[PDB]
Amino acid sequence: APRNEIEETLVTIWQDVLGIEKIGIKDNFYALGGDSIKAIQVAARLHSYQLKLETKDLLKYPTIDQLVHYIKDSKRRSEQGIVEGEIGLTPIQHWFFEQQFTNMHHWNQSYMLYRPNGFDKEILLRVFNKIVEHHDALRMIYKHHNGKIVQINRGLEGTLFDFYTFDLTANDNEQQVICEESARLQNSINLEVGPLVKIALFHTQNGDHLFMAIHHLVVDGISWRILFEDLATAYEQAMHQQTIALPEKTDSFKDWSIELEKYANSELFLEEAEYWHHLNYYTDNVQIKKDYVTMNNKQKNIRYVGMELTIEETEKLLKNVNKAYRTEINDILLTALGFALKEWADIDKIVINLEGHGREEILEQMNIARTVGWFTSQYPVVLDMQKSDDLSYQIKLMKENLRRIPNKGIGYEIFKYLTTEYLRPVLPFTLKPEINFNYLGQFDTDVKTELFTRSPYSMGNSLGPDGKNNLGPEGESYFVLNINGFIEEGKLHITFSYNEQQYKEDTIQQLSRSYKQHLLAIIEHCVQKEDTELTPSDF
Repeated sequence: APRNEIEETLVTIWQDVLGIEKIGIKDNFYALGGDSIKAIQVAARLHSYQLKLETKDLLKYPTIDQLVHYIKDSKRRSEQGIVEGEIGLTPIQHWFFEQQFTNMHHWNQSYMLYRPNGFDKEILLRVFNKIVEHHDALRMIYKHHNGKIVQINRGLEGTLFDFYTFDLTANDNEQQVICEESARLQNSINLEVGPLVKIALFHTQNGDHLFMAIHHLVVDGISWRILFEDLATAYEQAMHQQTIALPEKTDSFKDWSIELEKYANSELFLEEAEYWHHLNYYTDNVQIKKDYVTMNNKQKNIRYVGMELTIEETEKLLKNVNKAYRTEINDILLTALGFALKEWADIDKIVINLEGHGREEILEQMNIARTVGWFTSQYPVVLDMQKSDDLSYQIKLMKENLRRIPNKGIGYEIFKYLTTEYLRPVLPFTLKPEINFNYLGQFDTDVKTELFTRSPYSMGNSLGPDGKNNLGPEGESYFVLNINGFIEEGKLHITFSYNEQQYKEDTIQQLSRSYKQHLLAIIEHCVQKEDTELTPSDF
């Protein structure tokens, strides 16, 4: 496509994705609050103009004036039709079934949106019809054959979502009723027959609240943003009596899984095994002390402590911190975690599980930037606290740590679950970190639209481990500390999820307060340091 046209297209897209009214072509993507997920959103939006962005290029060329040259014409179309057939499990799906959770049909994410002027339920039914047609993985079922799990993408058959309507206009205990009724949706998924999508519409005095629960096997944080965008688009089309029409599909979860399994056994990938040998040298097996001795920890006993930053502090973190060492947000949040764990438990070395969005550019001819599915990656990161005091050293060390492996560590569970046994490198696949870390990113641009906003009846973070009714209460917890971060209403929230039987709340409160203090110190340090890097350090 023409340069000047590509420039105008990028300006439009960046303004929409970053939520900024006017963006100039020399404005820096990350200074404007861009991040890894917003880069994927840009790629998704470009796909609809038949343009292609390699998201790694945004890091290298972070202004429109630079980046325009690296935007390419799409040289291929993804499946636009109804995807059907068996699909191989992807690594986090193998992880899921390996856990053999009690009542594993109850293991969901959820969200609730709010429209003061109400939703038209007949329109919503048409919209969700289109959504489950368009986003094929939502139609998945999971069967048993020869004792082995078989994942199948249904076509347009059976029921693809359940939809319930509740008139609460004469209730004055709306919050309680919403929790009770939505909990019954959350625990009613049947993985073998479907649907995996459960929707409730709550009519109240202050307007309508739209609750959605989706089994985690077919969704993730990026996917929810895609669904919110298409809900808003479809609803607006229908409410104005226009034909419902969504953006072109990117590559199917089916096609992705096929190519991923091939990648898992490719020589180019196997060659990366040496980058993982460092894990074999973590033998300290550091176990954190608990307040109480306990066994068989279940979700019903999980609680959390939360910290938050101010809007002003969060703006610094999102717009004026990464420029110091050319970091991404995980570099900063994990450097804080290291300091906090050292102060809190006198820990000098510990392994954590790091979650990521998993939408890495590992496959040439694939584009999953607008695909709904569970793409999350996870891998072990060893935090090493040596210096202290030399923040420059500790930040640069953590940056090096997270770049010691390719593609943000997506390869670890690919090796673990997909690579054929003979070819599999000898890594410590038995490693089970006690601490999980997941930063989910920014949502305000996704959830606060012209059509709807966040529901005041939402309790906590519904996309995290503490989301109310998300997880079967009798299911086993699998982390001692489950640390989740996200931006909501302009503020960073970090939550520390723990087992009530394992720790006193005060003990976790201590960790959380320490984490905030170290994070604020790191933010202030980085704000002071100017951007002077010439060339990168990424893997």
